[PDB]
Amino acid sequence: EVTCEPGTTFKDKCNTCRCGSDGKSAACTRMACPQ
Repeated sequence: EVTCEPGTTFKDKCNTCRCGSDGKSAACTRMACPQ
């Protein structure tokens, strides 16, 4: 559930996350946050 705005990047969870351009979807470098 990504509620970020599409058009930017931020260090969320345990890895970056370039907010996609559609919303509710980011790239993120990886996934090391088992939360």
